[PDB]
Amino acid sequence: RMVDLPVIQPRLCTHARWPAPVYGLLVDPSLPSNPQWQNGRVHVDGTLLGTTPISGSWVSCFAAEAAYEFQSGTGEVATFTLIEQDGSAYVPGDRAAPLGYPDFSGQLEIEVQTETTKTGDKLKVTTFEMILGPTTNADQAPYQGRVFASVTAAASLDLVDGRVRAVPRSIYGFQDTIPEYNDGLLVPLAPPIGPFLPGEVLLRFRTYMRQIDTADAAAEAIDCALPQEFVSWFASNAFTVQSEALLLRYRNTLTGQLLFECKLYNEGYIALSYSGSGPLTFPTDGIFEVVSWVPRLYQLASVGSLATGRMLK
Amino acid sequence: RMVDLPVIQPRLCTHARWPAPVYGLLVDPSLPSNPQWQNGRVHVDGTLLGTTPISGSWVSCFAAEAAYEFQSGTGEVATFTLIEQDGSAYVPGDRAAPLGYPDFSGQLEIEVQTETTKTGDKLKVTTFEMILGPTTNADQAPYQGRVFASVTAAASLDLVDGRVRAVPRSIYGFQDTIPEYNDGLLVPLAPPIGPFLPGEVLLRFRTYMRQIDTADAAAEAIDCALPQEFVSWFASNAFTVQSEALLLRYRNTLTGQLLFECKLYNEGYIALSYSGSGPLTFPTDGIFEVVSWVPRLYQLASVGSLATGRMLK
Repeated sequence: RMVDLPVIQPRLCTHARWPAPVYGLLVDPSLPSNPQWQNGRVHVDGTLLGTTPISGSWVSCFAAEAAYEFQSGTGEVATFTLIEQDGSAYVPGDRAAPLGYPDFSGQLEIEVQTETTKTGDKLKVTTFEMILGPTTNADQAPYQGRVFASVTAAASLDLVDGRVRAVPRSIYGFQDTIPEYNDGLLVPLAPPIGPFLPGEVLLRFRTYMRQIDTADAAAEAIDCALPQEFVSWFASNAFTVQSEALLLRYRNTLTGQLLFECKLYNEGYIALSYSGSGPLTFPTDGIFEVVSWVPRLYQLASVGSLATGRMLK
Repeated sequence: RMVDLPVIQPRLCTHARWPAPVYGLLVDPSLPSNPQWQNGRVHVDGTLLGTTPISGSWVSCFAAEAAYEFQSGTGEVATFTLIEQDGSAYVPGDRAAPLGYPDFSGQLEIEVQTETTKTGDKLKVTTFEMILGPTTNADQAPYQGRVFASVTAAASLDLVDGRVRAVPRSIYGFQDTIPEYNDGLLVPLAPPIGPFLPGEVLLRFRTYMRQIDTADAAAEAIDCALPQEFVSWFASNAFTVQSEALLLRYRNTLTGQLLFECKLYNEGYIALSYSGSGPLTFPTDGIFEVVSWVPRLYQLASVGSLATGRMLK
């Protein structure tokens, strides 16, 4: 009955927007304050939102029926008629795209393999580049169930159409804004994350995406509101909620050190009160403990940076 | 207080021994009856065993300090001084290897990348082949914190040593038997899964590994006792256990169809009573519901194959 959280340290968790471990925990007041993330969204009562999948293996991946053609001057273009990643049919509904579909922009490198159905399936694999944002003359509609990718080739390849799974390999020109899911038209979206009280900022669970530069790769940060184990926890528990938010403490249980207090709003995002202007990061080896229900206007103890140096100027 | 299970369908779950979705649910009496799996092992009270990680992203992956040398006639050989995947130090302890380390044999293709610490890390990536089983003149000790892999090259590469993460790409000559973790010596192991009553067989959650043939890839089956969300569920809940096993029903909640009853033993493995001799598979869209505590000798309702054809002969 009283909501509790799993006693799982952030560095031991699965990321909810890019399929990798959580590596970081931080607030940053210079990032967008009210992100519109479609994955990693659940309410404390267990209501899933946007495209949020249960399984972390589904994050930022897709499945499709793939039909391949050569297109003079581009190389091979695949048309992907999306299905849900469990193989069931995708029908445009009350969310923006198939479960776990990428909810950010840029150019995604995907690895596309024949679906695995039973032992001895012959498997093919092709890397493609797919543009996620609104581009630009057409034509990308994940909400309607259809997307396109290509790989550069001087000539054509052997490629026989079929059911495939696509996993993300790297990102190029990443922008953390939602893609054009519906080709101009309104589409069903989880709402921006918020509101926060004055001085309150979003707690971020962070991991890194391999970001390429043709060559040049480098890590690029991506954040999410809850790691995937907390997503799955709240979806499975379907707790009864009693007031606007939960007061939580983040604590190192080996030392007993209380690191900070934070507010988990019922709508599935955590706030801290911090007035600094730069990124502040926290150790990833504590756990969150539920303290009590609190009103929306409950005022948290502030945190600040542990570096105290200042210049007279 | 009374143990419950998350109402999550098998086809929506994360696999606990190979990092991919669960695709299949089945029993098979012709497979080894008492597998020694080191990952996907937890007791209903929440006791984790073997190398079982919390996060599904950790499954069958590793992290290391990598020191690279060319070795005339082989190509580049990396020596990997294992760390835990959260970056903390690996110390030989009361389990067979770092958390999530592969617990099967054959030749594993791994993709090895510079660790991602912050935005702008320069990233390198190399594919290697690593032999998992006891080979053969030396020398592989994941328990002691040291393993080796290589990639074939005519000449040498640019490779500067550092902290890396390795993910599994494909498997060659897969054998579902544990590797030599300690170079001949006894090593800490979760025990074989069992015992079962006469006529009782292990319920398997299945997914597929890309299995290569130099070329020729094909799907190869790998099974685990519980999917990873059930692992994480029991580790987080730490329920109080009351008797030897739990009676469960597997049910389609959309239709109400009861598909079968099964026994979840307290030691974290599920049994069904089936006397057939071939693989029997089940639909993956039901859920498990706890029914009551039962003794070890509780006799389950049998299942059988839905194909009834037989020849006089």
